[PDB]
Amino acid sequence: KIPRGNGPYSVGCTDLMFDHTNKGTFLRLYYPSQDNDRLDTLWIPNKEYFWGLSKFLGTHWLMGNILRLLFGSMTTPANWNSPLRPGEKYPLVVFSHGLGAFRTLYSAIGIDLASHGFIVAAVEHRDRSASATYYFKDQSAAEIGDKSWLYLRTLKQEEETHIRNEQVRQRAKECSQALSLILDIDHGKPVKNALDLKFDMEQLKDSIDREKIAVIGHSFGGATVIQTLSEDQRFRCGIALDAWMFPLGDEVYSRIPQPLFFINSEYFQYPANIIKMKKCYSPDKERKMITIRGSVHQNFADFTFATGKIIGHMLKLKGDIDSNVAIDLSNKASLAFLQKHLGLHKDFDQWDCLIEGDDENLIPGTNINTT
Ligand SMILES: CN1C(=O)NC(=O)C1(C)C
Ligand SMILES: [Cl-]
Repeated sequence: KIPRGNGPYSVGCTDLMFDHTNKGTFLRLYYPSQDNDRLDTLWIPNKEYFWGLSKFLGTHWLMGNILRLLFGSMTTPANWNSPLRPGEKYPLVVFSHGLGAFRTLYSAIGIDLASHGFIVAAVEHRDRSASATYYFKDQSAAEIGDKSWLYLRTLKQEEETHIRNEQVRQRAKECSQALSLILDIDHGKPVKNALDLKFDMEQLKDSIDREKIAVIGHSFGGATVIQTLSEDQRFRCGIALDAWMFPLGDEVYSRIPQPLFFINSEYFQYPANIIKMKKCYSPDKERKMITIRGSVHQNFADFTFATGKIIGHMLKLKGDIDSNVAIDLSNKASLAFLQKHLGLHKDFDQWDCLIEGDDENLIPGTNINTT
């Protein structure tokens, strides 16, 4: 089981695609809901995502069919298409997924934020970094629901530098476009969802706290955080969850005026990557870094909850730390940071000490020596 949110609000979930093209926005929205009797949200909603996971693993296509049998009926605790909780302006997080992931795989984070009164737009990237994604060739294809699938691109060593940088830049543009879409829906613009779903987007009119915007993301998504901040000053702060820094161009490092929080796993990080994080540091800039003891790269993603403790540890989905323990630390330290740099009037400052890594399961800064 993916955990329920720790906050006071019930959580809804829906999907939005606008426009219907490979250049439009695709996101999964998590939001405070008025109702708690809706069916739970299906975690991985299409067979092609399992085919794509199979390619990311470097296994045969039919392993996809096996992952689908294991995981294809699994839900996540958000009320599917529930009405939005009325009568409150909510801050907004745009969330960026890792390499091989897609929009639905960070629901433990998305639900937890939504239960505390955030609207969360988990983007699906069309840069071929997702295991799989889809869109429609034209208006006719959208109407009849004829999906076109786009699968993970494998790179040669020669393509690594250049293409990862092309992708992080597309990802940042995708974060900015998703923000503009939600802000336009907030400011009442009629948008016909390319997905025929029983959630009226009109509910979202006047529901966004328009200056209370943050960008969060994991791994490739954590580089997307940094690129997005350097390019779009509508985002007021960012949180990079175990950022993979390789995609960034040399130019971005000196160009991030916004507060930025690095939340790291113990076992992922390495000197080349830490040195790049430290290049984001300047005396005028607000920077924080914590490391979760006993944690692995995948502790930030939902697959840390999808298997048993022992198989989990073998597959590197789980660390020595308990997964609910680890994600609670990451989500609570995130909430305190967002409260600080978005100027929220909530009780999230109860977790201020976690930003400083002052907890038995936290390391202040990094365990990585860079000498
Ligand atoms: C770059 N990556 C990412 O974004 N997620 C992952 O698991 C790896 C490390 C492949
Ligand atoms: Cl790891």
